Amino acid sequence: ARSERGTIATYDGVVLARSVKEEDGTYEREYPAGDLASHVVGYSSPQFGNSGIEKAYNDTLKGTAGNDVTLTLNSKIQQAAQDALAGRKGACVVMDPDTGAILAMASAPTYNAADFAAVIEQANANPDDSTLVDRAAGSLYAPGSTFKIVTLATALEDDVAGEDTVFSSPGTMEIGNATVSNFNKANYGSLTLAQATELSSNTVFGQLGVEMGADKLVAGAESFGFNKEIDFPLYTPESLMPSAEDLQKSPWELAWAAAGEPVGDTTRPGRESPAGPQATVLEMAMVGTAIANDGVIMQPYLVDSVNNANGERSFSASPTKLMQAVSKTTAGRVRDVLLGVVQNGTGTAAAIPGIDVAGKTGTAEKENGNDSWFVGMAPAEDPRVVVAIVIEDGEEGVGTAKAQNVLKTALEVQGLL
Ligand SMILES: [Mg+2]
Repeated sequence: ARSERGTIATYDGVVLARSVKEEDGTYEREYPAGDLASHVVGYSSPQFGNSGIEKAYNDTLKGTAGNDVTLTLNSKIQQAAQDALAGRKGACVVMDPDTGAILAMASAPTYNAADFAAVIEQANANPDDSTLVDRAAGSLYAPGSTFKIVTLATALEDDVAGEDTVFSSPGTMEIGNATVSNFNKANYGSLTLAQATELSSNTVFGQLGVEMGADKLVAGAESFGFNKEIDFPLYTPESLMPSAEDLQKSPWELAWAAAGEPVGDTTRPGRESPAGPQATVLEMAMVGTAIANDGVIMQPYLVDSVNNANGERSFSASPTKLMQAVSKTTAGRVRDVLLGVVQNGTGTAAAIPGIDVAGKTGTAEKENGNDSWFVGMAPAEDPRVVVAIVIEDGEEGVGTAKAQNVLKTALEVQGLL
């Protein structure tokens, strides 16, 4: 109450939170950037406590004045991510695949950071109001066909199949005594594995899952970070995969997991492992960074530096490897297939004039619609940016269309456009 709490600002210097000395010599917290990165910045209140960065870095911010925290976020990329989600429910994460730095992290619906108290009040009055939910880091989603990046990468790494391997792609087929179906039950005839990735065929990926088997599929997902607790300053639930033991018992569950749908029956007493895959948007961005960065996932980070009131520097982020998902050769082969998705497949809306874009579209099944996903990277040959976006209950392909705008803004900011 008595001393100046430190500021929180973006990497390009937009102040998200600061303390100003009042009339009576007291200090009050100000949030002068409207709804820019609201969920990330969080709030600090003697009534409501803390959340976001205000919570995670409370000790350094509190402090003699407290220390100033500089985030990795770029305000223009952050705004583009928020604009992509405007009027929708969902989330968007933009990362630098070479460092793990988070350039944008947005959730929708959102709110003005300054108005956190009123928003908390509304949440209490209406348990259905989900504005305060951190969807980018804090929520698990079914990734749907975006997860095929993991299945494909695993199949190539383990030599289960190659890009040229041919699979039947019927509209529906029985696997493990129930049905796996292509989107809209489309019959594509025989497809190479590359073509099946371009068209996003569930029946091909289901068969590929059964062929590789539960042990390999689960190990492959774990190589990309599933079932690992990943350290992060904001609450991030562990992304989940079933045990190999559970998937072994149901070829149908295995086939759907390979296609990104978590169909494991968790209503069944006695089930030992979770349904999966279930992932955060951050995790799906990390999957993208593995493909972009020669197979290596860098540790995601949000704080670039901390500086004292003196101006001196007490913390500087050091980009660091988290895990090697696949080999450099495998990553490159997958990246080439994902370029095909955008050039010739379901991802054409992600194309950007003058820069090659590679990525994977996703549809995740819901009762009366779908969640719409895109994970992609640009420039395709040596990416400088990765974007993951989910639009809940979205029109077909909307995730890809919105990702285009976010990627374009990132490339403009970086000078490539
Ligand atoms: Mg074969």
